[PDB]
Amino acid sequence: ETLNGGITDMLTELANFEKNVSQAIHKYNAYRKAASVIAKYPHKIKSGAEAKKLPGVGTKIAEKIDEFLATGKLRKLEKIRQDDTSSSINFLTRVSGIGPSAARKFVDEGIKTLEDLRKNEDKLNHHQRIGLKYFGDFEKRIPREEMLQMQDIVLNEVKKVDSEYIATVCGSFRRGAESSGDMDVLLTHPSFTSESTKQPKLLHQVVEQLQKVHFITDTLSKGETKFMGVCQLPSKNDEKEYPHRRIDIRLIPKDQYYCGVLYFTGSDIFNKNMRAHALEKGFTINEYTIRPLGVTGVAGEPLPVDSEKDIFDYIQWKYREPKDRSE
DNA sequence: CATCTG
DNA sequence: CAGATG
Ligand code: NA
Ligand code: NA
Repeated sequence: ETLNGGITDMLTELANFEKNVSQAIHKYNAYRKAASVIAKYPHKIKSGAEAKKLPGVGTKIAEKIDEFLATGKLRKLEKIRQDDTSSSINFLTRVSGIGPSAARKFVDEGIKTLEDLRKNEDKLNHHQRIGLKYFGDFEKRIPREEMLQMQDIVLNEVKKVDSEYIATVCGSFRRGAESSGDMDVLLTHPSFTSESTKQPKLLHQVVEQLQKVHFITDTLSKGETKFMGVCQLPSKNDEKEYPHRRIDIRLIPKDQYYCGVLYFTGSDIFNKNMRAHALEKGFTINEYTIRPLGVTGVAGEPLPVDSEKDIFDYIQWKYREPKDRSE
C-alpha cells in the first residue's frame, strides 16, 4: 500500500502505455498482474531478483525494478514522457468518444490538439463531436448542491409522466459524496420485467420529457434501454449559466431493481465485501440477482427482493444506509 | 454490456 | 458484421 508503491506505479504507467500507444495488450496485460501481485506483497522489495521470485514477475520486469530501484528513474519511462506521440494519444483520448484506437488514427493524420480537432470536426462523429464541444464542462466535477437540483428535476418529470415510475440516482451521490462525476439514474416500472416482453416507450417517454423542458440537451446514444446523454441546469437569472452535464438513464425490469440499485451504489469495496459475505451466508449476488447457492458446486434460482433491505436480509446482514456503504 | 459506425 | 467506446 506504500511499501512498494513507485514500483507498482511504474508498472502502471508502463502497462498503460502499452495498451494506449503500442498495441501490446499482451505486455499491457502483463504489467498489470504484475503491479497487482507486488501490491499485495508484504515486504520491501529490495531488488529485482526479489520480485522475479514472484509470479507474473518475469526477467524483464525485474529489469525494470532493478533500474528504478537503482535510480529514481526509468529510462524507458522517461523517454516515453517526452515523446510527443505518446502524449497526443494519452491526451485526445480525454475526449468523449475518442478512444485509443482513434487516438492513433488522428495523430497519425496529425491531429494532436484541441484546435486540430475543431479544424477537422468533420473527421469526428456525433459523440466525438459533442465530446469535443463540452470538453471543458465534461472535465468539471459535479458539486452536490447542483446534483440535488438535477435530481429534483429528474424525479419531478418522471413522476409526472407516470406515477408508476421509480427512479433512483445512484453513485457516490447516493453514497453521500460532496461531488460527482456524472448523473447516473436507475430506471424501472411495474409494467416491466424479466419475462415481460419489452416496452421501449418505457424509456423513451421520459427522455422526451427531460428534453421537453430542456433538461437534457443532447443524445450520446439513445438505445432501447440505455440512453447516454447531456443535460443542463437552467440558467436562472442570466449571468451564471451552468456547465453541460453527462447524464445516463437506464431501464430496468422491476423484478431487478434493488439488485442493481445496490450494486451501482458501491462502493466497489463494499460490493465485494458484501458479495463475499453473501457467499458465506449460502448465496451469490451480481448486478441483477441474488440466488440460493447449492452444494454440488453451484446452483441458482433468483430469490425475490422488494428493496435493498430484502437483500441484506437474505445474507443476514446489517442494513446499511447508503452512506456507510463505503467499504 | 449495449450502442454506434461504416 | 467486427470493432470501438463508455
Ligand atoms: Na514468476
Ligand atoms: Na475518450
